[PDB]
Amino acid sequence: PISIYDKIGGHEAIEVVVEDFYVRVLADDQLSAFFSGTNMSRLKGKQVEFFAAALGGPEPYTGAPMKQVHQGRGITMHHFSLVAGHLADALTAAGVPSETITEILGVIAPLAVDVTS
Amino acid sequence: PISIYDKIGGHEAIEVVVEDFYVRVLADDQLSAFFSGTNMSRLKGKQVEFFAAALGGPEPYTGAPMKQVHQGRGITMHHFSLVAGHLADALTAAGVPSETITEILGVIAPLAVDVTS
Ligand code: HEM
Ligand code: HEM
Repeated sequence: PISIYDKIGGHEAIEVVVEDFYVRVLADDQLSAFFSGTNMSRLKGKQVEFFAAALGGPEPYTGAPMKQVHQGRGITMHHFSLVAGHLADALTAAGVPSETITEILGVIAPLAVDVTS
Repeated sequence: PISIYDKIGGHEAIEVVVEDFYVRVLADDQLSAFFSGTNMSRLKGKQVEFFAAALGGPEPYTGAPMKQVHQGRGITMHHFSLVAGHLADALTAAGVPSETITEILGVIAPLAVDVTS
């Protein structure tokens, strides 16, 4: 078929989504402190890689596995819900059709919690 | 098309998956304490409803929204990963083809964290 990545506009679309996503995440006073020690330019690059790779683009994901990145930080299920919500909101802002937003959340969310099955 | 629910065997298949899922969840010493105060027979019924409804079956979900059920329990992102993993494992045990397991996790996981977009 066509990849989800291609369907939404390829690399540029991923960049747009990720930038808007991080605005929403870092604006959230329940989340922002988690990123106090983070190399943010590197993180955003890695997130573009993760999204692009997961949605079927040619970009390699060169980052770490999700469990090993996220563990030991005190991130709650509530925090995950907030993040997932900000992602859905960024895809909406970007103009992604709603059924494709659902598809993307369905690809990304399980991967974010180390399910690949 | 056909619903995911129909594709996997309808109501009976949901019942099989849910029973095996709860064996895995309650066997997990990191999760089992969360259910100490729970009406378990009612919960399993509600989970069958949730899965069946979410996968396109005729069964109404009569339970509560995910945020309102799960909040204030100290459930972590790690706990969610464990649960999602047990779900994938139950679908594998049940013999669901792997691409359909991926589809199901993609439907269920975002709903579990109150994303509908
Ligand atoms: C859909 C959900 C999520 C996805 C896809 C995701 C993905 C990623 C990726 C790709 C990285 C970069 C990994 C690397 O550098 O190798 C990362 C880092 C990070 N994530 Fe997430 N993540 C998610 C949810 C969360 C949540 C809920 C939190 C809670 C605040 C969070 C906090 C972090 C932090 C703090 C880092 C950076 C660690 C550091 O370099 O200092 N993430 N995530
Ligand atoms: C895919 C992930 C999940 C789904 C789809 C899910 C779904 C549900 C549903 C449908 C109920 C019943 C709601 C009602 O009675 O109205 C429920 C209750 C519950 N869930 Fe989850 N859940 C998920 C993840 C988790 C996780 C990660 C925990 C951590 C232990 C958890 C703990 C509970 C508990 C303790 C209850 C019962 C509250 C009670 O009646 O005493 N769930 N969940």
